[PDB]
Parts: sequence; structure tokens; C-alpha cells
Amino acid sequence: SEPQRLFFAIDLPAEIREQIIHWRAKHFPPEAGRPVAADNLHLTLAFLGEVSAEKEKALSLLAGRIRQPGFTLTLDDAGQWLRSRVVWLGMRQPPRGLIQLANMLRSQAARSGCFQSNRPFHPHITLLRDASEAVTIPPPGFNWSYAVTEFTLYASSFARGRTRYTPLKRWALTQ
Ligand SMILES: NC(=O)c1ccc[n+]([C@@H]2O[C@H](COP(=O)([O-])OP(=O)(O)OC[C@H]3O[C@@H](n4cnc5c(N)ncnc54)[C@H](OP(=O)(O)O)[C@@H]3O)[C@@H](O)[C@H]2O)c1
Ligand SMILES: [Cl-]
Repeated sequence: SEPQRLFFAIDLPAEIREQIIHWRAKHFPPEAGRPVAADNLHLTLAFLGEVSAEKEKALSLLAGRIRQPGFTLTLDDAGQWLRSRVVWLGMRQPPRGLIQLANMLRSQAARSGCFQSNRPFHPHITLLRDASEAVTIPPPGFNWSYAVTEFTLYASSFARGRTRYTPLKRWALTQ
């Protein structure tokens, strides 16, 4: 049909999402920035931008040929990027498989003509947007650790008053 704004990402188990939003509400007032909805919390692997249906099929076939074992993410880091005006969660030492997976999807995107910045992959989970002022960043909560078993292609849209990330396809990682 019509083109969509697409990105590949890793999702978070519902319980960890709940812990994150509780932690965020505890540590950041509304004025700190605009909260990412619980269901929209994710770790982007590759951003594709606007993509026709034909190109989406092509990239989906490429993603489907990726053979990457699963890995575990332990979110032990938080920070703020003032240039992007985001507050994020992350991993001090991401597993090699995460980097490998993101690098493959980014290369596939770039080869298809998708704008990739030459910027190095910086894995993160955005918690607050429009965080234009420096705020104290506490460490994340305890034991936000989980096994990643798959990755997903999402469509991004703004409908009503809300950002919506819609899952289109998923691919298991080898476990
Ligand atoms: N009033 C309005 O009309 C309005 C207002 C706001 C948003 N919107 C729309 O609603 C959606 C919200 O946008 P969004 O910012 O929530 O999501 P988005 O712009 O669709 O991006 C989705 C994900 O891709 C990442 N990303 C974007 N460019 C990238 C790049 N060059 N390299 C690596 N990663 C990249 C973002 O990273 P980060 O997580 O680091 O940002 C984000 O996690 C968009 O479709 C936007 O057009 C509309
Ligand atoms: Cl959101």
C-alpha cells in the first residue's frame, strides 16, 4: 500500500517496562521532559525513515536471513544527551551480539539507500524527550536484566495526540 516510516527495534518485557516507568515517575518531574509511553519503550536497532511497500518487502527479506544468537541485556546505565534532548537508559558494556545485530540491519538499510548517519551505533532506550535542561540522572533500578529472543520491524506514526509504534514483523534470534 502506501509508504510507512519504519525502524527495527528490541522491545522490553512488560514487567521491566512497568519498573522503568515507576522509576522514571519517581525521579523526574513532568517538567523534566515528555515521557515515552510504557508501550513505546524500545531500543532502536536501525532507523529506515520513509519506505515504500516494495522496499519494505526487500529489507524484510534481508532481515529474515540474519542468523544471530540471542543475548541478555542488563540496563545498568542512564544518562542525558543535551544535543538530542533525551534522557536514556543503556548498558555500559553491551553484548557483542547486540552491536552485531544493529550493524547488520544498518548496513542492509544503507545499501537500500536509506539515510544512515556515519555516526557510531549508540544503543539506548529513550525515556524522556524534549529534555532541554540538564537534570540529575540517578542510576537505573536494580536487576533490569532480560534475555532478548527476537527483534521487530515497527511502523511509526502520529495519530490523535499520540506517538504510535506498530509492530509489523518479528524475527526470533537463535537461543
Ligand atoms: N505533532 C506532530 O505531528 C508530531 C509530534 C511528534 C512526533 N510526530 C510523529 O510521530 C512519530 C514520533 O517520532 P519519534 O521521535 O517518537 O520516533 P521516530 O522519529 O519515528 O523514530 C523512531 C525511533 O528511531 C530512532 N531514530 C530516528 N532517527 C535515527 C537515526 N538517524 N539513527 C538511529 N536512530 C534513529 C529514534 O531514536 P531516539 O529514541 O534516540 O529518538 C526512535 O527511537 C514520528 O512519526 C513523527 O513524525 C508528530
Ligand atoms: Cl511515546
